[PDB]
Amino acid sequence: EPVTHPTQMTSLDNVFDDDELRDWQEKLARSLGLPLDTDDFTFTGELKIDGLSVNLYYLDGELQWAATRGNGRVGEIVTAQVLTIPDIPQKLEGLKGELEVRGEVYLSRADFAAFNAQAEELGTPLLKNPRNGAAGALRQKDPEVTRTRHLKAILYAVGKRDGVPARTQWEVLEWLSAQGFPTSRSSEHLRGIAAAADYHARMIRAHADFEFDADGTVLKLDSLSQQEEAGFTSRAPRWAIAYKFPVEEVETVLESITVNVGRTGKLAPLAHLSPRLIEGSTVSKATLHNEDYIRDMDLRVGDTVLVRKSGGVIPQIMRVLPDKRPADAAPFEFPTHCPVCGHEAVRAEGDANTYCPNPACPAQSFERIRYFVSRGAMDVRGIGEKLVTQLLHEGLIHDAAGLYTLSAEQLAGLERGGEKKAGNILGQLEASKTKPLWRLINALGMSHVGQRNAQALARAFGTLEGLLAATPEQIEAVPGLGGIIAQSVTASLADPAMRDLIARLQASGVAPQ
Ligand SMILES: [Mn+2]
Ligand SMILES: [Mn+2]
Ligand SMILES: [Zn+2]
Ligand SMILES: [Zn+2]
Ligand SMILES: [Zn+2]
Ligand SMILES: [Zn+2]
Repeated sequence: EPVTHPTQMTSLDNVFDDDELRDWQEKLARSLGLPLDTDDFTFTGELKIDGLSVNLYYLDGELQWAATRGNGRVGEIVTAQVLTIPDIPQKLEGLKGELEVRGEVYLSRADFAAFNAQAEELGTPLLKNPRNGAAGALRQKDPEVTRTRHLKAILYAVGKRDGVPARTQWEVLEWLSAQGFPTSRSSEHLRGIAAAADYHARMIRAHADFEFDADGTVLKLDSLSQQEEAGFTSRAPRWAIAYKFPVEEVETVLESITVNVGRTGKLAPLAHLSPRLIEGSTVSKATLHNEDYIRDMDLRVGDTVLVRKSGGVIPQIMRVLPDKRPADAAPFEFPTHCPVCGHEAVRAEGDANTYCPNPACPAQSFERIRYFVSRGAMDVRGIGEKLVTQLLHEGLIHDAAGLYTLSAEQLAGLERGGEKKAGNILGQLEASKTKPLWRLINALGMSHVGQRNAQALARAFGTLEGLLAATPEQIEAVPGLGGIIAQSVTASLADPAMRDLIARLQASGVAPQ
């Protein structure tokens, strides 16, 4: 829900090298009517954080709402999600008047890379940059989603300051941290344009050694009496500026392209390059995403390419270099079959991921077995992650049907000598055989086929034989599953390992309800 900011959140100008910072001081000293050759200016140096700017509003000391920047005048109320952020106060004593604290909600570099890595082997959408990741965490209807993402935030300015005794920006930061606000660890009280450029350089050589992406520094004029005088240009003020860090893009050569199979089945590619040093670490493997990403980038195997790290962490590629291409470099013939199991590998009409059929693929085996067992499937309490891993280390089960073919002595003759718990585990098996039919298709673990899609698939036919014996046209005509879900369903049943798993399942005695 939109809300109008009390004071408008203006943007900032950008300086990239030293000469542009000198023109910045020249513009500032001129806007105040001072001799151009002056270095008496006291500054304040924060960091430009790769996140989302957020504004707070405290009336009579008590918190009212938390909103995003939006367009600089009207933001979006994220009152509940910002309160999932830890050290966020809601009541300041001895304070009366409109308080407007400004800040920035960022996301940890490790929490950021672990998300895209989760999205890489799964096929679910991926985070572009730390700003979209912070916005993707804030803009969530359920605040528990934001709480489960470790959303961390920093506040580094104040606008409407009714009842704030701070008279300089350095005392603003002191007053913020004194009231219990989460402030920036690195913020220096600078004097002179030379000390500001030195500070910016020291943050450059500390860019990689942070827990959060900082894409530059922020230089503010110390005296508030001078801030409320220099004024604004049009979109940015004349008393504060952002000094961006230099770009970090290293040129290297692409060597080999490999493919890994995700636990779900995502056929995720991977690029291997000549090991080059970026900032500090030596990057040699780059994320390659999906097939259409390669085809759009025209990444013929053997090309020389540019590469960086997304937010300073995730190594993603940039583009190709046609001037340095070999004439014999052929376009990468994308694999049509699974590399680790051999079975066919086909993708849907619109889905960019490629996926893999059923369980013979060792990358899916463990995930398919434990998904077959959970509450969302066949309800087999007793069989846990520590037990399934042993059944694969010893090699007693192949797919989910191998569980029903086990004996009481095979499960009792294991670790800790559990006889009665093997009886409880066995009882859940035959009790699962007479469970409803919709719980079976979901337990197979096909792509896109969730708990809701498996129920609509069950209402489509009703009988198990009607699903195996049904043309692709009559199964694409089901309501709920168009031409992307139903197309992924047909590829599963057309696979022999799925037909073998289902046949062994009915051979053990599965007659759904
Ligand atoms: Mn950076
Ligand atoms: Mn960045
Ligand atoms: Zn320059
Ligand atoms: Zn975390
Ligand atoms: Zn096979
Ligand atoms: Zn496979």
